[PDB]
Amino acid sequence: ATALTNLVAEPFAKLEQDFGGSIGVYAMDTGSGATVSYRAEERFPLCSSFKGFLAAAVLARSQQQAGLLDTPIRYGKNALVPWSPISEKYLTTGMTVAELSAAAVQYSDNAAANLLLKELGGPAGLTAFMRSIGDTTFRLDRWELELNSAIPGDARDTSSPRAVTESLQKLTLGSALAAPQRQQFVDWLKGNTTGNHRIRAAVPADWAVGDKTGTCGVYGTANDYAVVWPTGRAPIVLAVYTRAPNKDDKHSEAVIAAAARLALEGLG
Ligand SMILES: *C(=O)N1C[C@H](NOS(=O)(=O)O)CC[C@H]1C(=O)NNC(=O)[C@@H]1CCCNC1
Repeated sequence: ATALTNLVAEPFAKLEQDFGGSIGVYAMDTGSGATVSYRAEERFPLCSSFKGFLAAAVLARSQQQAGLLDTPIRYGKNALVPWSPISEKYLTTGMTVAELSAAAVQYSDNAAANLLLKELGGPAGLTAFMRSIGDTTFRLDRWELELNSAIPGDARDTSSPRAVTESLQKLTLGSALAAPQRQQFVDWLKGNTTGNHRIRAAVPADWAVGDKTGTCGVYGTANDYAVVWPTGRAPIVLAVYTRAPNKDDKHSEAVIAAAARLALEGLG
């Protein structure tokens, strides 16, 4: 007999009831192949969460272009947009691709993301990268900060929890990247600073987590995806995305953490 997915799903529906919006979740146990899935194929805005995949695309490019990560990007004052706390410190010198990648992932730096997008051929180049690993759902169409509009019914700048989880697994645990690049992606995710109240809040403190968050600031739209390494166990990959119908519907980090907890608890 197969899983009773109605029973797996029920607590997400109650959670999203109180939240006033939609919650989408996919979780993969790479030990058993067990999954938990709730609106897992619906589209949600990526917001800043595309930046993890951007860092992976940079790493892929570095496989073809020796020393790419070492390359300085010396930018002007018009690179600087709000929520760029690292790239704003280094206007007088520039930053390396590696530093920009770390800042995009770990501080969600907007200008760093835009600079790296430019290096990879814009939103379309990142999307092409995702298509190269078999992700047909992911799309990045716009730049920072327009990509955060999160307009209900707009497919631009969205993915699904399932596609995000599958692509994250391929890139962090699978061999989609060479081993050095894969470990670098994992290390960047593990050093994220913005995720303490989201998936990480649902995970025992002695288990390593890498994650990337997103918060569009409108339409109750926010998210997190992660790899979790339980001690002496196969890792778990999961994604939690939210959205809501009114522009002034609040996002909730507590709802993300609660959903993560329901997904992690429900595996296998
Ligand atoms: C990403 O979604 N970002 C970047 C930054 N860090 O948040 S997170 O760590 O990724 O969650 C701040 C949130 C956000 C972002 O760029 N905010 N700005 C905006 O989205 C504009 C203002 C608010 C309305 N949308 C446009």
